[PDB]
Amino acid sequence: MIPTEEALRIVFGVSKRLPPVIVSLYEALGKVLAEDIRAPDPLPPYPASVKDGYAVVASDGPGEYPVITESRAGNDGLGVTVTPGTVAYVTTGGPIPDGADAVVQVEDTKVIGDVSKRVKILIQTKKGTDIRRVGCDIEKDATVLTTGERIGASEIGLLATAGVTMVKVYPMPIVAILSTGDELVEPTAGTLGRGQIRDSNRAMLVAAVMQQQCKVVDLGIVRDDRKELEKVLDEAVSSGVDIILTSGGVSMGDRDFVKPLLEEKGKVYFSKVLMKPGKPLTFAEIRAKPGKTVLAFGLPGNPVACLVCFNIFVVPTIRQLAGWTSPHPLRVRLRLQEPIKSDPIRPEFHRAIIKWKDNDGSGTPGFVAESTGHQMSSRLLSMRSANALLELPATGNVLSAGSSVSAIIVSDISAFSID
Amino acid sequence: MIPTEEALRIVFGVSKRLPPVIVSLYEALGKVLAEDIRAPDPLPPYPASVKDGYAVVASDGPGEYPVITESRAGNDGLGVTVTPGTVAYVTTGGPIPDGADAVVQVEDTKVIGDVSKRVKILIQTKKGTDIRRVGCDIEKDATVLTTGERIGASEIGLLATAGVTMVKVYPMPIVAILSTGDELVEPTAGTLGRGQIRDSNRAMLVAAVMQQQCKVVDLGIVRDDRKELEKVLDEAVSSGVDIILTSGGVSMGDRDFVKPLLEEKGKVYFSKVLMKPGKPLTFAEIRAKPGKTVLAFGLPGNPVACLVCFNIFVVPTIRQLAGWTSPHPLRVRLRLQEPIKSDPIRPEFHRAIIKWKDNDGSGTPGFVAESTGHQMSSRLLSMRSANALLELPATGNVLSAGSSVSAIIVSDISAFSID
Ligand SMILES: Nc1ncnc2c1ncn2[C@@H]1O[C@H](COP(=O)(O)O)[C@@H](O)[C@H]1O
Ligand SMILES: Nc1ncnc2c1ncn2[C@@H]1O[C@H](COP(=O)(O)O)[C@@H](O)[C@H]1O
Ligand SMILES: [Cl-]
Ligand SMILES: [Cl-]
Ligand SMILES: [Mg+2]
Ligand SMILES: [Mg+2]
Repeated sequence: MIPTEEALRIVFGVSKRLPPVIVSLYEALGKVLAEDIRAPDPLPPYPASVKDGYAVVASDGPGEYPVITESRAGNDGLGVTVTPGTVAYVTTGGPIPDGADAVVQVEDTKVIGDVSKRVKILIQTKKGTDIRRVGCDIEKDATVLTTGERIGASEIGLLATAGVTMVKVYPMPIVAILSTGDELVEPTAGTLGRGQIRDSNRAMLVAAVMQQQCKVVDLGIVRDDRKELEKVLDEAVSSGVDIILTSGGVSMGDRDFVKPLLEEKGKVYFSKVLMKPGKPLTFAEIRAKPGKTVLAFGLPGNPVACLVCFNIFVVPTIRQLAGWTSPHPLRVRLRLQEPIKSDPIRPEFHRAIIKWKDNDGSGTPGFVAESTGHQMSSRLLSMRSANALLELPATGNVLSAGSSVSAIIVSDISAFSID
Repeated sequence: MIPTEEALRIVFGVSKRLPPVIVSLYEALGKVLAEDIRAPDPLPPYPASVKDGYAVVASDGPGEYPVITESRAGNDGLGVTVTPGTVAYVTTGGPIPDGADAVVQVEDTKVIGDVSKRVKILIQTKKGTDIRRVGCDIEKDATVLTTGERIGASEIGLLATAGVTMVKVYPMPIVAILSTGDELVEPTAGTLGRGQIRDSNRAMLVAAVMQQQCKVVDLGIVRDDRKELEKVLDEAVSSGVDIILTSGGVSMGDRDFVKPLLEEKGKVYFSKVLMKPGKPLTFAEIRAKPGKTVLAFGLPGNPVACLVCFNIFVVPTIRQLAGWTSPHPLRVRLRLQEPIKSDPIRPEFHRAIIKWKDNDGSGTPGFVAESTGHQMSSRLLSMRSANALLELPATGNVLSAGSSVSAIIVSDISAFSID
């Protein structure tokens, strides 16, 4: 039995980033860049107006002038030179005609006459005012995005600015998922027979892998039969998947075949971890027959321990495979809203609902946590709405309300319900 | 011109939750529940062993006993009664045979004899030990999920436990997106002609709407022509979409038709907001010809102001339409890593890269922020990697390094890179 910190280190040491692929612009969203992106031209590529108004010769100053051209886009004002004593109408983003060196916004002007157009400039402007010089936002050949950067909406915007519609990125791993047990029935079952339960772990894990943006290979329910589980694992290993997730069949039962089958097919690095909830967790590396590596997690059958192990061990593995330079989850410090008894031997991953408060109890703003209640590993209601795992050390003492603890954030911090 | 707080309030007051729909189990992920979910049977539905070991009569105590049955699943041990002086083998999750009232884990036992099986119980156990009574995790008819609850992986697990494979939920709004401008070209363009730029806002907004899990209707580039924009808007309004996003054509230019076209098709609630970056932002409610409501955001053309307006005003609108009871973004308090000059008139949404530190500068853990640099509205590089918008009030003073500010978190807090 090893501590969770050592188990993570082993997983990180074994897990390798996947080979990069070439995807389309919208397929690149969520993925980590596998190449630098340089701007092929400047932004703006032409001197552009910041305002709707008039392009002027700044040294002319206030006065009445003829409007010699209008410039909004493309070739507007091409070949026209704004000389001292003249102006040109411009819209925001419009190219500045040759000779003009500043822009006066329309609110600082007044149109004069009926009908040949004439305008009164009402202020004294300075050279360069309200003009974006060539490349002031992005210089030609500047690096706008770099390898290792995760692509979000503004990064998609930067790729489109630079005219990149096919992107080199690290792909997401493909994950196979199966459940084990003679007691299981499909979640479509109505009336349950004696000694039956609905398979809940498979759909839970399929959903958790979908939240990580990975393709899922659903291998269904496998019975407690060594030859049948071996066949499904052999098929999963040769199918092309990167990660295999099983649940159940890893405790001390006489028909728990996951651990010995993974020892036979590949290298098992550990099978037991010092933690609450649970204990059994097999991690193995299998080489598929040529040729590639497949990572296997023999997750515990108890629903809570199954999901807690996914959150702590599988999520950073998916991220590492997908090329994330920072795969660790966000850890914050927070205050307890109620007392919690820690375990004397096992450090706990206590499920909690956390929120940011203007006063965390100590007079200053901060995160606070409420327990989800009874933490029994068979009680999936303890995972309901839980957005964090409080890391409670094995002191055996009662941590009182108001004391501070470390907490792992497990669900999108930007989707957090406010206080 | 109105403050951002009033503009949000108007948007919230106009925005209505969409009619609920019935979806499949995996389509329900990410969606808000539109009905309560009750367990049709208890969990476990039979008295279940917590351990791999032996089901005993607790009052027998340590001694040697015959193993009268084996119970792992279904009908194992049906009709067998464990009487005082006998035991039954059990695996974790196995049904407890009639008559047994406790379980002794296999580590507290020893198999005796060769071959009729016999086992030595090594401890004195207490009635009920290591048995999950019927319904101890979930009681029959208990409410496991309620209306207004967002479905994550554990909620999918709870639906599968309860045998629910078709779920009533609030759907995501469908969003139409278009760009405006005679200066625009597609992001596939190579060499740009004079007075041209690649359309970056459309792909940026498509990606931002994909991050919010909404279907996108891409309406392309529309030119600065009143009749053409009217036709595209009329087609978008009658297409069945819930939200229309345009960008550009909302400043003071003589060919900026978005605002007057939205005034003509529906009700414009506001067109100008006191904020940095930007100023123009049109919000309108259109009634489609029978019949349903369509919300329109005339977003600014400047890339930064376009995305900032999406993050602050469009994201909570999508969430409200999708039935979120808490659509507001997460706001935290944090310390500045460097000095920042606030504006004298406009409150700023200053882009920043934030992270949680063990020491935020004041000796206690907390969030800290670095500016993304120059905040010019034309500079999309100021949005690069920005996971927060610092809310800097309009005091005109220099906020020094180490001072505290409010910050809006705009990208998945659980995807935050650690310090
Ligand atoms: N789709 C777009 N992508 C990039 N820049 C844009 C887009 N639409 C408008 N702009 C720019 O944003 C500024 C304001 O646009 P407008 O309100 O149409 O004058 C101008 O500098 C435009 O060139
Ligand atoms: N797919 C599953 N869904 C729900 N419960 C499970 C699943 N697989 C195993 N279990 C339960 O988890 C516990 C441990 O499983 P095992 O390691 O196979 O003994 C038992 O109580 C099982 O009935
Ligand atoms: Cl436990
Ligand atoms: Cl601005
Ligand atoms: Mg089992
Ligand atoms: Mg325009």
